[PDB]
Amino acid sequence: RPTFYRQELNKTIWEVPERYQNLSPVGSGSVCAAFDTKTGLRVAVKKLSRPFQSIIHAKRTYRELRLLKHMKHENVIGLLDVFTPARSLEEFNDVYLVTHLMGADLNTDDHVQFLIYQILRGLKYIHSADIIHRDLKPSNLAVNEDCELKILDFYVATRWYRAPEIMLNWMHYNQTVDIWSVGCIMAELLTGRTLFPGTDHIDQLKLILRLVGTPGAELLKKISSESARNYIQSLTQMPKMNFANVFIGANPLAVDLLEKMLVLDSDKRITAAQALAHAYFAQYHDPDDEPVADPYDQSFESRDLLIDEWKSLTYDEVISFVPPP
Ligand SMILES: CC(C)(C)c1cc(NC(=O)NCc2ccccc2Sc2ccc3nnc(-c4ccccc4SCCO)n3c2)n(-c2ccc(O)c(Cl)c2)n1
Ligand SMILES: Fc1ccc(-c2c[nH]nc2-c2ccnc(F)c2)cc1
Repeated sequence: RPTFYRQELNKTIWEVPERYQNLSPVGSGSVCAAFDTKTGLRVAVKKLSRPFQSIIHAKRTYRELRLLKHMKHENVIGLLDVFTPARSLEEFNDVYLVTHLMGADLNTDDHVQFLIYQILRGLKYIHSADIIHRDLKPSNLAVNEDCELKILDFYVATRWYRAPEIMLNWMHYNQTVDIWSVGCIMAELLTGRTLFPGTDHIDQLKLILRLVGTPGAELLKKISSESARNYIQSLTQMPKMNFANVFIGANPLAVDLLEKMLVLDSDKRITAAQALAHAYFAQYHDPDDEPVADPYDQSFESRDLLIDEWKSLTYDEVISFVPPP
């Protein structure tokens, strides 16, 4: 048990071990930048706000801890440490998560190549653990001075980067919803403008269909909902735009990958794994240095437990934590 020290910053109380110094707020749980005396490196510390407030909060607390303990990849946020000032389960009411400080978020062709390659390399790893990020956007991508990138999950509207099938409320979306988001981020980096700046879910889908066209016959037959089909099929039919004309001036290899990431039918979108092998990343692609994840147990997601059961499982996860070397 290390020595903790209490301190208030931005209406939030922070109780951290002595090893963490120079606590500076970055944004509000709530996050602080700090200096790790044990390693000599700058860290990011997330304090979970009211972790066991409800069954939802308690399960969410457990979910984030389980995810962060599992992620061990260069392009994904990982855990340096996890702690609590509580010395017992009974007392256990706060969770603090420690990671590498990158310094900034995401909001040259070689730059876009390097940045998107890193997203895809991190996304190949997350997707291999049967995880869907669901909220890839520039503010969920931590970037250091060296332009090295890490995928995380922390105003720039979420809806702008969301796959059209999610706007349409399809319950059976796949991992390619994340590939869509990558396509939206890549287009924005190449042009300097939000590809689809929808004001709401209806406007968002209108903007998407303007670029990718209205569904073709093969996709239309996959839509079970009568109301979704009535709405979509009542819109004026629109062809898929020529991406070479829309992204005029961009490297034609970047246009080719954009077309593969932004295909309307999710079943026809390129995967992170296939995208990493795309000609656009020839300067970076190494099939022997694009690892996959160890199996991730997400069976807990289907369970309905009491707050104290989620609290106790979280507590065991704090205790069992083993730092990286
Ligand atoms: C594995 C997956 C991607 C699916 C994922 C990740 C998360 N949760 C987090 O990423 N939580 C954030 C976090 C945890 C511990 C310590 C800090 C932070 S936030 C952070 C981390 C590193 C970093 N480096 N630089 C900055 C920074 C400094 C200033 C300005 C911007 C930035 S980066 C942009 C965000 O601040 N850093 C900030 N989850 C997950 C799962 C379940 C949940 O309920 C939640 Cl909330 C998250 N899933
Ligand atoms: F206007 C539309 C119509 C279909 C999509 C869409 C893209 N990929 N998948 C779907 C989809 C949606 C609902 N049910 C399905 F089976 C598949 C997106 C926008």
